[PDB]
Amino acid sequence: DEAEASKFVEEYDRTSQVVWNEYAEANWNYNTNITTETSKILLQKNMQIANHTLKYGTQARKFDVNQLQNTTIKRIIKKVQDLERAALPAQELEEYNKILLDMETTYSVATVCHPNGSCLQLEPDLTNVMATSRKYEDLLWAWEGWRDKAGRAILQFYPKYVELINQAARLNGYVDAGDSWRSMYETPSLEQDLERLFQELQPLYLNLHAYVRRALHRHYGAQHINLEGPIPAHLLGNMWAQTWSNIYDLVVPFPSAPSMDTTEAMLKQGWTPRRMFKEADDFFTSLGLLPVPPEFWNKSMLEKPTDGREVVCHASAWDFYNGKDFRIKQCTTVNLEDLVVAHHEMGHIQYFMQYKDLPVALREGANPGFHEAIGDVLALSVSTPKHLHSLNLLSSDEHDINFLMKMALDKIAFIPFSYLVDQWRWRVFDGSITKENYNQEWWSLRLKYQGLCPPVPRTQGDFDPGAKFHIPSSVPYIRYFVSFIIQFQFHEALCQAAGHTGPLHKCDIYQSKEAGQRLATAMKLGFSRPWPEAMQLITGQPNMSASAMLSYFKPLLDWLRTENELHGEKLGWP
Ligand SMILES: C[C@H](N[C@@H](CCc1ccccc1)C(=O)O)C(=O)N1CCC[C@H]1C(=O)O
Ligand SMILES: [Cl-]
Ligand SMILES: [Cl-]
Ligand SMILES: [Zn+2]
Repeated sequence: DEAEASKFVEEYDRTSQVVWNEYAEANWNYNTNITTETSKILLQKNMQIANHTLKYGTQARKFDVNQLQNTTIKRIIKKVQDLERAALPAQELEEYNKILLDMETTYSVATVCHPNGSCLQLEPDLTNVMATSRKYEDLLWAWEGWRDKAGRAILQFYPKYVELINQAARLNGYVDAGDSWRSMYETPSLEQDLERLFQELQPLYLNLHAYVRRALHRHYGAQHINLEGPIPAHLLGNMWAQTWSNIYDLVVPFPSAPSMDTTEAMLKQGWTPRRMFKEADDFFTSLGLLPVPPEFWNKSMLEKPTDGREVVCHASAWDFYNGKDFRIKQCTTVNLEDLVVAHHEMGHIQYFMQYKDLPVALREGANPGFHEAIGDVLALSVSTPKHLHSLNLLSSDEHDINFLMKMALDKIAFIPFSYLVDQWRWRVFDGSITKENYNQEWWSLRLKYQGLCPPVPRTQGDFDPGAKFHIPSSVPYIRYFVSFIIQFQFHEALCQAAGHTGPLHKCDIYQSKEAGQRLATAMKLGFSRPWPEAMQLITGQPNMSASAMLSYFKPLLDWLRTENELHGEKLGWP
């Protein structure tokens, strides 16, 4: 029957390309122009792609994968047997698709208004307030307001969403949706592996947390900061306190060594969103990697539209499954934070182009984390003082500690948050957390892992998780935790291949062909082989390891311990 198998995969591939390309079209139109019309069309297309999935998935299940000889065919067919949402009865499928659409629309058009009439959208208004305001009450207004308008509005849809996504998972052979999502890593030991990694980063996070807590105590006052407790969630310069880069000014280790206004420098010399992506595109090509197609610059939405249409601003990279059309949709703002995001997204695009010739079923990253790490790796080099100086955006061991601190505020602060999100969802999916306890358990984890507390007590009806994009958008989050760990492993390996010597944090792989080759060879595998092989190709070993990230920040860890020790900090919280 081996003959029927290769034939099946061939038909699945050519037909999937057509249907998936049409779907991406409708999805893009909705995402870049939210209207009743584009919404209705997208929902119609959902039913069409579902019909295709059910047709080929039903056939795939007729094959006994065990008796299949060719490992590539065996792998593709096993994957096609998973119908995902298409496994749901037609009635539940349309209800599920509408719920997803409603949650996405609700989140993307939510606004927080003042008594007068001035209403602010998340991007860039509220994001700017959280990043620049140093007034406790103004930060509270934005923090609470976003949750009141976005979070609370998602609550009416979540319980049903959970019921339906779990039903689909069970109909595909999994115990629940969390089980289904975790399966993407093909790693039985996943939960234990990630827990060990999280634990290895505790010394660093706890020391950074204590140091930043002391700084906030200095700025906002003893009456608002408990030196032995959690930090109010609205003072970290970010709506979700997932990255603390924006309060660098309040915590700079050596204020005597001033650093240029990077964001002001970009604006000062006319940097634009297009320039930002052009620079990222240049970094990739410098490594010998692929440049984005001409079509990319013509079809991407790199700026928030001003023609009246409403859009999903949250940045994302798109593969239209025809090996030629790739696009990015981002409401880009001119600043260093979004420059890094630009590289992040361009990393996804590079992966798309690298595996474009593989069967559609295998056009995915070695694991989701790999897809998320590519752009971040290059951004690590872009963020170095020397590289920023080469871009004319910047002009001592102290400058070194300041830099590591800036890097830690983003990378280290994000570790517990990235770990937390799916620890919460997996327990919602497995029934451990009911709708009565959604919010309470979210905050229990926010405290346990991040050491944060809500500035305003939560009340019945609040659903703070809904105020975070990936929740109503139903996008898994553990990939970001994996990404932050492995991106440093990649940085370390690529730097070693590039001939770098000395402190790892001083490495800049710009123009390194050796580094480019390692990334390309790995990306070309797509999802054709277990991820340890792609890991081996890049790093020379097959496991995930926190050693690289710890090595990168070693100088900061030493500095933080000394600093916290002399101030008598009590690490942690009750
Ligand atoms: C800006 C970026 N966007 C997402 C998009 C996710 C997504 C998947 C499927 C459909 C729409 C959006 C991405 O990974 O590119 C993002 O959300 N990131 C990057 C790092 C951490 C995470 C965050 O900001 O929470
Ligand atoms: Cl929150
Ligand atoms: Cl994931
Ligand atoms: Zn990403």
